[PDB]
Amino acid sequence: GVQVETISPGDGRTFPKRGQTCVVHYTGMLEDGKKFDSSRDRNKPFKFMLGKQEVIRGWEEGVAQMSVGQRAKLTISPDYAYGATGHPGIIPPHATLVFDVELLKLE
Ligand SMILES: CCC(C)(C)C(=O)C(=O)N1CCC[C@H]1C(=O)OCCCc1cccnc1
Repeated sequence: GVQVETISPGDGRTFPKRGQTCVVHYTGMLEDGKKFDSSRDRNKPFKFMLGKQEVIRGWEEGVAQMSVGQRAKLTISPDYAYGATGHPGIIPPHATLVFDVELLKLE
């Protein structure tokens, strides 16, 4: 599954809905702390639409639990991420992923 652990609270009332665009900042890490990517290093938020099937399943499920303004750590099991394939060259097979995600805005 995905485990959502809060870093900073959101407004507690504006949660993303299917068809909305979530504007997030993120840093993705492996369980040992190794960063594999971060939009914070590019200083440009990442956008995805909820329910469109264009991000990994632990994101659709985890970010839907977040209210605008919230910063949380999402621990995602491999079956909710890249499974046995992994992402060629970046994520190994069977990897648990840890994302530090801040939900900035809904568009
Ligand atoms: C390593 C690939 C990259 C940079 C997009 C990433 O880190 C990533 O996946 N990321 C980084 C932010 C969002 C997340 C994502 O969109 O998951 C997509 C993976 C599922 C998928 C969909 C279509 C084709 N291949 C894979």
